[PDB]
Amino acid sequence: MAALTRNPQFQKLLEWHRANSANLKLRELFEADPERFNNFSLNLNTNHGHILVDYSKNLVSKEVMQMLVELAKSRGVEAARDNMFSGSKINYTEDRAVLHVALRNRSNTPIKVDGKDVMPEVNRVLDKMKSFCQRVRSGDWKGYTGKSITDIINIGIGGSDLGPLMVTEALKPYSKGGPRVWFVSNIDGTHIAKTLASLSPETSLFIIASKTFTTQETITNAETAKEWFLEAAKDPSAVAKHFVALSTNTAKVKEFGIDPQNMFEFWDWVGGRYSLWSAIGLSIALHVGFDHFEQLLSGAHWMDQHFLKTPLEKNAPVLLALLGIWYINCYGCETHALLPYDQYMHRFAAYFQQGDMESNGKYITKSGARVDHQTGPIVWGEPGTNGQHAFYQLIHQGTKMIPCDFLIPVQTQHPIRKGLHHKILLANFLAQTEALMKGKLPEEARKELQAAGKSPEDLEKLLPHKVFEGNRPTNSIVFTKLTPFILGALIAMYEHKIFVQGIMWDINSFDQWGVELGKQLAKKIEPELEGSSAVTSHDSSTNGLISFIKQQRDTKL
Amino acid sequence: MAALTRNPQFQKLLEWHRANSANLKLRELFEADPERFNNFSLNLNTNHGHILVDYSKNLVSKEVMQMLVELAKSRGVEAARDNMFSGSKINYTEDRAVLHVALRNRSNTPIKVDGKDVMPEVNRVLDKMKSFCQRVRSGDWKGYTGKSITDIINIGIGGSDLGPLMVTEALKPYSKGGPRVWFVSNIDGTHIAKTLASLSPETSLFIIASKTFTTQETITNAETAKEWFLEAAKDPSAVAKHFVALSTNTAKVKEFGIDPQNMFEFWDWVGGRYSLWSAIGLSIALHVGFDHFEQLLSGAHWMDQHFLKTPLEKNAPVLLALLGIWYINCYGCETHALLPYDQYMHRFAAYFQQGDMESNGKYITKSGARVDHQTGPIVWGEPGTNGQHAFYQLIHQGTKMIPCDFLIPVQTQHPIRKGLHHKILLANFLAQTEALMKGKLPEEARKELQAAGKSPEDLEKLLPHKVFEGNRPTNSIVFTKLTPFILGALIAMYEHKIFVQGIMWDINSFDQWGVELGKQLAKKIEPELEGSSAVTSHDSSTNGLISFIKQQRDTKL
Repeated sequence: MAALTRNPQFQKLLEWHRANSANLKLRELFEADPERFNNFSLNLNTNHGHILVDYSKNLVSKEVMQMLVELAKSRGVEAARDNMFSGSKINYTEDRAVLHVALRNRSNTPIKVDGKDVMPEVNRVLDKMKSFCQRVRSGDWKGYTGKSITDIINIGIGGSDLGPLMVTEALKPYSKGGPRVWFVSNIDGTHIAKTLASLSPETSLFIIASKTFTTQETITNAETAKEWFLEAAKDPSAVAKHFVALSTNTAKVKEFGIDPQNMFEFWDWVGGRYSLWSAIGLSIALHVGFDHFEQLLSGAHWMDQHFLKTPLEKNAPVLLALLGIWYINCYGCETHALLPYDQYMHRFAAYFQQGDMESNGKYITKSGARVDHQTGPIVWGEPGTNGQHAFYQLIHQGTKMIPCDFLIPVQTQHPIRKGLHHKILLANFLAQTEALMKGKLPEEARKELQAAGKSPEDLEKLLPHKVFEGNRPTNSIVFTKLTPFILGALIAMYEHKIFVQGIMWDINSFDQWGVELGKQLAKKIEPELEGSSAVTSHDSSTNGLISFIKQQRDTKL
Repeated sequence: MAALTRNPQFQKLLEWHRANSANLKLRELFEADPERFNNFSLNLNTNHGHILVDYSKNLVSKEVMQMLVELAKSRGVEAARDNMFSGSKINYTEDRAVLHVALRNRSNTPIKVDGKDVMPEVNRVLDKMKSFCQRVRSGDWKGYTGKSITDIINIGIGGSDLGPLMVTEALKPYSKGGPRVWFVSNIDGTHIAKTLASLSPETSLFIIASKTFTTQETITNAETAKEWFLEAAKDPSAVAKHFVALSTNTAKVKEFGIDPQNMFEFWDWVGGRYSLWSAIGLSIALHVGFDHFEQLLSGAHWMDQHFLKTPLEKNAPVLLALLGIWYINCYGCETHALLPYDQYMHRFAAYFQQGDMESNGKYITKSGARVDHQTGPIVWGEPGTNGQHAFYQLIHQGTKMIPCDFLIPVQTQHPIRKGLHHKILLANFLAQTEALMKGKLPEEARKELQAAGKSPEDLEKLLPHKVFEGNRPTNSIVFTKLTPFILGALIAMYEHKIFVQGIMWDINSFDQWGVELGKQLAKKIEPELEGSSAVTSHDSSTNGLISFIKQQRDTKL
């Protein structure tokens, strides 16, 4: 077996679930205990707003929470946490520290890797970013014809894209005075082509985000942008006015035509999917200003400290992690839905798809043994209220158990019509989790059918269709306002949830060996596509698809 | 028990699965049988391009496919289909026909509901759409100050939003010469606020899309739009130049105050999530032109005829549906990922979240029996290569089985850099499904680490992390080009897949009773948010969240 399944607190939890989970009914839990919301929620005061983490609509009793906390302890969560924060090389397959918490370490307390405090270099790069932001935002940085920059284009993939994109979308109201921001990530030529079509070479600045500066898709996109730019500028020396790098590869950066003074460094202890807090966040700082970027870091820092200092039983990311374990490893739920009731947060779920699924979509434990239990869930979702009219039908009346996190700011950035829209949004947010829990009893549905004038025959036929079984668990995460600080705290909360789950599963949340095979095979196929000759070097499906491609690419439609 | 589980062919399939499925190994299936691609793929010639549905990388043999086809026949798929197409009232809980196929019935063969041909009215509304599109696109239609329309704003949610949004995004290259299109859907005030901030009341035309014309989100948004408009125009007669309606509810439309000549009608047998083919597609037609809209309809019509006339064993939507059943009901896979390798198709998976999940997220059968088996899956995904660099780690090395459909056009709309970007995109599309199928054996990974110069200790430490178990099934769907015609055929293909699965589960794919309870509960909460008084009328969580909202809404941040 594996570490988790060999653990006796886990065996006890599993045994308790088998014997008792059928007895757990949300309706009954709330009816028996009017202190339930009080005892199963955390109202966090950050001094820059409150975050209420309401986990009371979960299929848990006091005893279940006690068992889960005991399990987190006996799986080494407290020790693993301290190891991360101290700079121990907890990314064990790559022998690397994991120090995204250093990037936002506002206290400046020394954090050592290999005996050397990392904070001077973190703060050096931050200072460089702040200086660059001043130059671009003020209009002092001029393009090749002497004009101020109006547009910033981040070119990057995965971690170099999703973070900056989600945060700039989420924090759009804080971007007054800032340049427009664009994100190019897909190798699909459509992405760069449609971005470039709406831009001027004179006033656009490109941020090429790649640690190694050899990332195929990113560098291809970058070179395409350079080609486009040089067609207009006709001067290789002008590239340095319009292209900067988030990288450590001085030589490749120089070769591209970028001034190495405009290379913004980060370190191997910064994972791609934990990188928005580093130089990778340069586009965020340009868009909303460095002051707001620091507020984002400070919120994350607040949450880092909460995670570090708080006893497990009242520790927000730990509790969220434990609930997930309960549903994944005891109930066997394959997915987790993230449902922010906020249009600005429309890319939040997509971001945590990488954050969660690339971290914890793993099957080998620290010992090298295969897991014999589930690990990370499939993460998905869309913002409310749109989801209600898309897929909540399945959540309410399907055959799947789907843990959902509902998120919403109390205060809206756009209180139009005296707050009418936000009142409706809030009411739907509250109503949906209430409905998921309560359902609708046959006696309730029967009376509704009778009042609608349904015949006894039609009533009988329709009745079961109108019943909602309920007992569907949710978390409600409510916060004062979606500010840079509060957004930073929320992202950090989920990063730490992911960390806790990985430790409990005995997996490495911080590597990504599963990307290798697809990369290797793609490199083999690339040269085979060119020309008319038949490709026979793969399985018949791959061969057959390539044949179709070669046959269909010259057809005029 | 339910119809499916009582079915003898289903119990036979399940028993075969129990006894034999562990012996299905894709790598070995392909080595043993050079004809595998040929026997497990459909190359469809539409005369307007080809669609290759390659299902060879599935965990199936000839025997499995034979049993699945036999099950489909046993479940009455052909009769159910014919009933749909002839206008039988197969939406049995609402006593309605289901005739999205009539909307695109290019042949104009009569289809009767209650003994009356529906086609004259379908075609009457199509002619009205054609005329309106010509007037707006030509610049002949003038706003209240006498200026041509530059922007179209679709206000609608769910079925009234996702279809037109996904199609206009997918068909963006075909929109040259058309007005800019905007979609407002969320009740969240952000959505309409940031849309209106970018518009002029003089040159904006709003399209209020609502089957019922009573949906709170849509009518609220519409009323906000009208107030904004009237603040500028100061003339109620001007509304008729700037607002049109897409609805089935004439009375409610006139009640809102729209010119009855500005109402584009559809019918109760048009489901919201099947409605882009109706008047609901007006924003599509305005954006890309009525000719391209007709091509979209014609593509769907082609696929309707394929579905209607083709033997089950060669019938694309039926085969896709059957593979789905195999994974859902035999393997127990909760999800289905849709992965189009096309940035224009970035909303394709979202569309089918509604389409699939709202249709088949059901638990009561035609007989009134509660299902005792799984129904519709959770549908999710992102376009390649975006999704690739986000979450494929979990698909390759997680603990979940995830059937994936990979989709790509052979011909790109933007063949930049002499096709370099599309070559890379295609190679990744191909490599990923090859990788998922083949994996990488311990001995293969050992040889790679051997060659990298890893020491015995370093090799042994890393080895298990580098192993890919493979045997992960995929569909590859490749088509000549994403034209309006081909897109129409692809959407209809999945609509019919959803239909077939529903018939097989004995559920009603065409109702959505699961939305009612959330709506009722939201109406109750709305007025309780007003004022500073404590709410005690709900469970303690709802009460507590409301207390939080009231406490937090006045805090300055």
